[PDB]
Amino acid sequence: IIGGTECKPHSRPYMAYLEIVTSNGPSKFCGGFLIRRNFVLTAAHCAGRSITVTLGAHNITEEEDTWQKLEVIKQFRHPKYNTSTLHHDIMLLKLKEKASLTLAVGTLGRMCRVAGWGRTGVLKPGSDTLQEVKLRLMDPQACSHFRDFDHNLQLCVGNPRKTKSAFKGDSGGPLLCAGAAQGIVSYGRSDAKPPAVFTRISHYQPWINQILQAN
Ligand SMILES: CCC[C@@H](CC(=O)O)n1c(=O)n(Cc2cc(Br)cc3c2CC(=O)N3)c2ccccc21
Ligand SMILES: *[C@@H]1O[C@H](CO)[C@@H](O)[C@H](O)[C@H]1NC(C)=O
Ligand SMILES: [Zn+2]
Ligand SMILES: [Zn+2]
Repeated sequence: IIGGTECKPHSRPYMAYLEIVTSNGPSKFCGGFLIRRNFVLTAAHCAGRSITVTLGAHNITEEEDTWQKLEVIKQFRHPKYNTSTLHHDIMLLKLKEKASLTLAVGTLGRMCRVAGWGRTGVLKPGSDTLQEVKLRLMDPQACSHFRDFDHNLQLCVGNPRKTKSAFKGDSGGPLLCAGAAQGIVSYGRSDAKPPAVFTRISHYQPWINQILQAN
């Protein structure tokens, strides 16, 4: 998160910190959010050979009683996910067991908010702590320069005159507008100049319901 502020610990209890394991490289990291006690939503580009989810975290370097480290049994990447266009960049993760509900862990031109443990600058490392930033929902023409941007499938997010943005490491985090999840962090420019492109959740509701009933 670039240009955000540190959250009060555990004030976003649905936030999930994902460690993504692959066969041929070191761990990668994403965000995500708990939507059922045994399901996390995140970005499809966060798929890997295996994933571990940490719920209840604030400072992810400092283990505490609020932490629930949970195994992911199965990944459900959207079947239409396309690595060339980044269309349908959404994935459900089924947890091996249902998470415990605690104070710190629970399920989930207008201004929206997005949180994450991602980089706080183009050249800066991932944040130790959960950060959040407020971003402006833009008209789709603001994202025309992303040639594969599609207004039906995606939101255009972030005033180009501000430096505020989600960034690397924030993948999969929910964009909330009026306390309701509207988007999921997907992609943006490598130089972090806003706006960025978020998945439009509403488009994926039937598919999400589909997976949630089948598993
Ligand atoms: C497992 C995460 C892989 C990393 C690797 C990378 O940064 O290229 N990653 C990652 O962190 N993001 C999110 C991202 C990347 C960049 Br560059 C800019 C922005 C984002 C989100 C955003 O709002 N801007 C990715 C979006 C698409 C594909 C890979 C992505
Ligand atoms: C996070 O925790 C580590 C280890 O306790 C500590 O070194 C670091 O200062 C903490 N970061 C913040 C911002 O609290
Ligand atoms: Zn705590
Ligand atoms: Zn679709």
